[PDB]
Amino acid sequence: GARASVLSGGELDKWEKIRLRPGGKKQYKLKHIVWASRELERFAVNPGLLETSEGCRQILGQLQPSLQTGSEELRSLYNTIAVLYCVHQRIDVKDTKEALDKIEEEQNKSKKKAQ
Amino acid sequence: GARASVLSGGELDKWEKIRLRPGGKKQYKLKHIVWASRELERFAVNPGLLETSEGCRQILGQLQPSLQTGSEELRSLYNTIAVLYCVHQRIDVKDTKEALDKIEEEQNKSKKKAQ
Amino acid sequence: GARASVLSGGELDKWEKIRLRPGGKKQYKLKHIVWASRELERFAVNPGLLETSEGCRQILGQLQPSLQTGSEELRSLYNTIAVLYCVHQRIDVKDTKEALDKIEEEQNKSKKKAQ
Amino acid sequence: GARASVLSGGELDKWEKIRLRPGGKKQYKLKHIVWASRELERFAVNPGLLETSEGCRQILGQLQPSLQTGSEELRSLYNTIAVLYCVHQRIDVKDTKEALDKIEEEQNKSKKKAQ
Amino acid sequence: GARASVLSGGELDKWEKIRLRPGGKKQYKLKHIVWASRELERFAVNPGLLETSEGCRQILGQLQPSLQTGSEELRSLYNTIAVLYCVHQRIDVKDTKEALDKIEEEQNKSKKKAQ
Amino acid sequence: GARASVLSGGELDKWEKIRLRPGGKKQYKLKHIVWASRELERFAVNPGLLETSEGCRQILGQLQPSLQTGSEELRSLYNTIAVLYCVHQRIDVKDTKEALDKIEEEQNKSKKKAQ
Ligand SMILES: *C(=O)CCCCCCCCCCCCC
Ligand SMILES: *C(=O)CCCCCCCCCCCCC
Ligand SMILES: *C(=O)CCCCCCCCCCCCC
Ligand SMILES: *C(=O)CCCCCCCCCCCCC
Ligand SMILES: *C(=O)CCCCCCCCCCCCC
Ligand SMILES: *C(=O)CCCCCCCCCCCCC
Repeated sequence: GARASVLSGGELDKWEKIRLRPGGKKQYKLKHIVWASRELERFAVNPGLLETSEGCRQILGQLQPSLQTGSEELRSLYNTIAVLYCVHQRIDVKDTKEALDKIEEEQNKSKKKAQ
Repeated sequence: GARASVLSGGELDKWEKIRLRPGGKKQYKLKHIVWASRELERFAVNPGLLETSEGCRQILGQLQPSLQTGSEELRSLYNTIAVLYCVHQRIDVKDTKEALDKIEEEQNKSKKKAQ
Repeated sequence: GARASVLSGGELDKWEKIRLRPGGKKQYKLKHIVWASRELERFAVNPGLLETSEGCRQILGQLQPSLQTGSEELRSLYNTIAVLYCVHQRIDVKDTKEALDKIEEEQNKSKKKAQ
Repeated sequence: GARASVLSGGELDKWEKIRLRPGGKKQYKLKHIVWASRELERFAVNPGLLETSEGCRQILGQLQPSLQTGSEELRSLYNTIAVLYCVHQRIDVKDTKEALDKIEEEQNKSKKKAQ
Repeated sequence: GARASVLSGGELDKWEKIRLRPGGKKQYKLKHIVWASRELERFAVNPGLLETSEGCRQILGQLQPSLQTGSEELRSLYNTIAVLYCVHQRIDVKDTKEALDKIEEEQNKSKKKAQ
Repeated sequence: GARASVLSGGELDKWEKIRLRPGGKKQYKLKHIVWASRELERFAVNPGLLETSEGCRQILGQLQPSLQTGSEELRSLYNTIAVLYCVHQRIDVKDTKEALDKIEEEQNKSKKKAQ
């Protein structure tokens, strides 16, 4: 229906604060958390993966390489899955952009220890 | 009232499975998650700490040393906070006892790197 | 209600004899044994600890360091728990003051064998 | 009449648990605590000695050597005084037999330091 | 009821001036001095300790280490007890934040002469 | 009118206890705290100085040297300002005389480090 699950009380507060973009006027809302869950199940991917910091990582991994080959439907996903994942880990970005940079750098560190 | 928050969908499934004791017949229920939250706020500790793997650790830290000096009210807490914490981390114990051993050993490892 | 439990027949006799203070005119009474039990349960500490020489020691241990930081509510406790403990051990002080000195010295002896 | 005195709240719980024998179906009850007190006063020995871990030791000392020369009336005493004494000291035997072994061994240790 | 006691005439003037926060619009009022006194007595700590520069120090000492383990109820306390203490000592901060820094540095100085 | 200000709740208790003289039967009362405040303002000195341990010192400093050249009106002042000051500092004298000795000795110590 429209209840909490993916994000807890504390996460919800920050979530509503985070904005979809750095230079916008539309904060994040449950509409985005559910909008992704629906598109997820469509790709044979349960929405529960978003409720777990581990499940999200698995999703971003498939969408990562499918960022250029993927379509708009995939783009939006990476946006939500990003801001959400950051919440489950620790990163408390203000927008969806900052979340992309953080996750982008974290991957660059592993490159040195996984080349 | 009586909804989800501390434990997500996936965590809820396992939670209901976990038993309060190894040799008992009373599985875990929301009644225990809320019963603790109430006692928490009483000690100037918000119940939200339980909804976060980080908050729980902070609680178990105070109850740890207060296991002998503390009263029954504290004992029950360590029981719930344990099974719950294990869920947020990764440990999927079957009872409350196993959760105590796991958390007990994890602390023994740090002793070698923090003596 | 108002029966015996913490102190036996023999202990009761001495208890009623012991005075709350060295220079006073108000001997000890069950009112003080129960008055403490109530404040104990409030701190998550069962009143039964007073019925056992072992339980008392555990209480005085927490109130010991909380003698300066603690409030008046704690002071009164240390007073009763003292006269009572002395009864369960062996010390048969006449007032609450003497009980403080006895327990104070006993701790000084361990300091030499636990520094 | 039929109230508490010799055994406190905590001791009462364990007392009712302890059985008169290892292979029996008759747990301990106040009937046994009073039954002994009556026989005690008969031997010029106050029943209060049972309410004190010190008094009990004095009793078991006289009945110890009078275990063979004594009659059945003495046997029953050593049985109750045993389970009771163990409670006041620390030993939490399950039956009256275990209590005899514990007290029997404790005496063997002194033999090495008192021969 | 609602009279003066903790803060004198001169202290009252400055108190009303001091703000709860550096970037806010809600100055300090008796409501905060009493709000703390109530929470104090709850922790077995008399409210009079706030009326004395010595009593405050004793309070901040317990709340100091309980800043992370403590709950929101404790946070607010450290806020009021801070601005108040500064008044009794000499520090005339403008907000509650400045008071935290002053007391924080003062403790750093002792570290060099108490390590 | 006739309320508290210079002395807090705790100070008031001790104040009422302190006596104007060592061998008298007239304890201290608000009448003396106000009686001085009135004479203070007369000398271009605000009564608030008495509500502050710092203000008092400034007063005793002027009356100190004016103890012989001053009149009876000044004598009474030094008496009240003394017992009061001792309260704000720490000294808990029983009479006004003891307060004079304490403050007299404290000044003798500085003489060695300020000759
Ligand atoms: C929002 O309310 C979340 C619930 C998701 C819809 C559940 C639909 C009801 C479940 C039982 C229907 C299955 C029919 C056999
Ligand atoms: C269970 O339903 C969880 C909700 C917790 C109780 C909230 C009570 C309602 C909130 C507003 C009342 C405050 C009055 C100004
Ligand atoms: C004094 O008489 C000591 C007894 C303590 C009060 C016990 C109250 C009665 C116990 C049963 C009531 C519980 C209701 C289900
Ligand atoms: C059980 O109720 C324990 C009480 C023991 C019996 C006491 C009998 C009453 C005491 C006063 C009677 C003495 C006659 C002068
Ligand atoms: C505000 O007016 C501060 C006063 C605090 C309340 C005091 C209540 C009255 C004191 C006597 C009542 C005790 C009943 C025996
Ligand atoms: C005792 O009640 C202390 C109060 C001191 C007297 C104050 C007098 C009232 C203040 C306003 C009057 C000024 C006239 C413009």
